[PDB]
Amino acid sequence: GTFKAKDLIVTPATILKEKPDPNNLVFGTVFTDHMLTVEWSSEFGWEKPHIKPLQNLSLHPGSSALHYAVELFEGLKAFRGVDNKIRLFQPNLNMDRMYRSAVRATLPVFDKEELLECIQQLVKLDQEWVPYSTSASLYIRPTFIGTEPSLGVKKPTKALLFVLLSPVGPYFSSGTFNPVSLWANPKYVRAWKGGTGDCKMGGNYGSSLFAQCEAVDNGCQQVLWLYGEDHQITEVGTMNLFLYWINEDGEEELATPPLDGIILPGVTRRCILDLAHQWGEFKVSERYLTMDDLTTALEGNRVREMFGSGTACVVCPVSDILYKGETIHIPTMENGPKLASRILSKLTDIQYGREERDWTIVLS
Amino acid sequence: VGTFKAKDLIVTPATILKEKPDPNNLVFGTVFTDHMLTVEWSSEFGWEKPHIKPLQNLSLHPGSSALHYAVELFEGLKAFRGVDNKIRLFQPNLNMDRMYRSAVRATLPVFDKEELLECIQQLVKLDQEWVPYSTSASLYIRPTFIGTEPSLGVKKPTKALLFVLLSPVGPYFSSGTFNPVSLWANPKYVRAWKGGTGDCKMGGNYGSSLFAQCEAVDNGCQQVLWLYGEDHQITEVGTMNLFLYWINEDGEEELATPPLDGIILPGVTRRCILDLAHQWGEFKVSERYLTMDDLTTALEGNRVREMFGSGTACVVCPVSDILYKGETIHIPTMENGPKLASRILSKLTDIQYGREERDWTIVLS
Ligand SMILES: COc1cc(C#N)c(Oc2ccccc2C)cc1-n1c(=O)cc(C(F)(F)F)[nH]c1=O
Ligand SMILES: COc1cc(C#N)c(Oc2ccccc2C)cc1-n1c(=O)cc(C(F)(F)F)[nH]c1=O
Ligand SMILES: *Cc1c(COP(=O)(O)O)cnc(C)c1O
Ligand SMILES: *Cc1c(COP(=O)(O)O)cnc(C)c1O
Ligand SMILES: [Mg+2]
Repeated sequence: GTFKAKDLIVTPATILKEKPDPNNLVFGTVFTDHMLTVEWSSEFGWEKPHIKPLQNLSLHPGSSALHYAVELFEGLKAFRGVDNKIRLFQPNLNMDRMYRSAVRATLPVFDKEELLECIQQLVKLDQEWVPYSTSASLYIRPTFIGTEPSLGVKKPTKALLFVLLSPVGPYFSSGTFNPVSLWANPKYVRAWKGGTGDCKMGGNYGSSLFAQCEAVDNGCQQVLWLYGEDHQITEVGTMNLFLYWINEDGEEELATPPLDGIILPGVTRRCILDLAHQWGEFKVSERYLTMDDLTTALEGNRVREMFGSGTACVVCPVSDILYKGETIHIPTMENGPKLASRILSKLTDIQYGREERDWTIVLS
Repeated sequence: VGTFKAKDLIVTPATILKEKPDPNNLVFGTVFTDHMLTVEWSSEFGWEKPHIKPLQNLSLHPGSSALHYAVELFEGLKAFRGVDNKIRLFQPNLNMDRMYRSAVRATLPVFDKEELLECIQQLVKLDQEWVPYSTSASLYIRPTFIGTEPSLGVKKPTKALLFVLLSPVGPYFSSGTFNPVSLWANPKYVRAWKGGTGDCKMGGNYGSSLFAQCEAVDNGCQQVLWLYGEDHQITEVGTMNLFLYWINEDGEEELATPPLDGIILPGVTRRCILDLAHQWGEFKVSERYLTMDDLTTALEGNRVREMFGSGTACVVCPVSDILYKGETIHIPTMENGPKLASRILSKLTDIQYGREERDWTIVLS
């Protein structure tokens, strides 16, 4: 079986909370009035979906989510356009990616069309939480947990699928660009060949916290995740990594690591490669990039810009990488940053409906 | 930093008691006792007083970091009702040690190991009639530690809960004897990597394994043989450590197990077996790399005697077969006694059930 949006039971909150200051926002700390919940059991399958007041979950302390990280999540955004139509951005890709993660977690499958419809009804009810700001958005957090009251390492026979909404302001409180410093220690690895690094499964992030703490203790805002003997640069924290440079053949190139199973195939990532290919003003390469490739390129003044991209931060310029004690300067902000800005402009124009696109859907 | 103290334990006993299960009919980790331990932590005030209270649901904010970013770890140790009807813990200080190290690596707050162990004893004491009346059953102790930070921010939690569940579990196998396991060996999946958390009981290590185990069962196998690297190193038999008893390449009688290089869980059983092996001094004992090629080369030379798993789950679990590159590879474990596997099971079980005294066991308070 599968749950249907048609069967939605709606319990509106009787008291509505004060909306947050659209600038004065700590990320994922403010929650809207309503949540979606759908119960699943092996015995009866999917219960009817519920839109109800944000509340605590009552979970058996043996729930597999708390013991064996039988859990996954998504992140997508709703944007209030210049025309004051609320839009989702490639939401079908987030549904697709969430379904694949469920199968790989052995959580029960669901109808992707129906979840997306339930998400729209939730956003619609809470639409005034979609900020009145051209640099803020509503974060949508679909979450899926095993609630199997059993310590047996097994496919769960009980689960909960729920969706939270959280209004998130501009990544940096100037709303322009505040370049990130990166901590690069090969001692830690986010993901590996034959792992789950290409899925948003909770286990990928729990092992990262110690590295992020270590980043903050050496001044940096994010981890540069290194992989393999040659120290490949994979991901800028929770974001895909782009390098804009003169390559080894002396060519202008936008370069990003390939989707080889250790990389999260970000929606932003694919969009930026599409844009880059469409413009055809420089070479676009899904290729391996090492710290040696980077420092060799830096000594030749061949590096122009480095930036992260994810739902978190559409474009996040990198200014510095801490590596083997020394601080390595990336001249991103000294070069405009021309490409980073052109990309942020185009994605933002699309997200906020300043131009039409296949990538956006107007809210039901 | 600080710690909760056992001296400050607030006890709320259940007014209504659940019926104990048949010791001969126990499904693993499915039955729970009457009481649980809970201790709240905040970065603002530190550790609250510890509570022993009726088993209940946890009330968690749906933004709790445990549910989103696997900010969670656990332990597993057993209480055994001995032949003398004294309840014993087995190496519980090693479980506390491993749980402290996991906490640090998860960025959860540290606690006093002595104090947790004392609180666990008070919980088991209260619920001691749940420790089964059976020489092949036990009480499973599940210390669990979760981030409850109501924030989607990927960060160190400023709110956490440490709780302990008790669950009476029967023998690993219905028969109560050796039922040799078939192993599914697919290099497509990797449990753990260098610079990962595979040497900790952090929840993230286990979630990725379920799909592999389902695939194991779908090809008739009972467990996954976890392979690592281009040489296909044999690391772990499911959630158990892996031992190989054989004539090595130098023609020496050897007990071999993968080294603690960061991808292996340092099991309490593993530690105990290496100590026993070293103490007996009857053969070479090597923490070394073992590949499928090392194994099949040794099999073609009739150099393999026994292969077995070890964990709290299954003290000793003989391996009969490995499915690898579409063929079924026979391990002559059961054709060789299994003499070593039996000697180990005898010793650990005699200790767990108080049939002999040792430094490894502690009598319940
Ligand atoms: C403003 O920061 C963020 C905004 C968003 C959004 N939307 C975000 O989305 C995610 C993407 C992947 C997995 C989980 C999440 C919550 C992450 C962050 N974020 C963190 O949560 C944590 C750090 C770190 F620096 F602490 F690592 N960095 C960060 O960008
Ligand atoms: C009775 O079975 C078990 C008993 C115990 C104990 N005590 C155990 O200990 C653990 C060790 C590491 C993480 C989690 C646990 C619960 C595992 C299993 N167990 C499973 O739960 C599942 C399979 C499976 F691979 F077959 F699925 N194997 C198994 O040993
Ligand atoms: C979420 C995430 C990204 C970005 O993917 P988007 O779909 O663009 O948000 C990148 N890397 C990791 C590790 C992530 O978790
Ligand atoms: C728990 C566990 C073991 C066994 O360790 P013990 O402390 O002896 O129970 C082995 N491998 C993994 C992956 C484990 O989680
Ligand atoms: Mg349909």
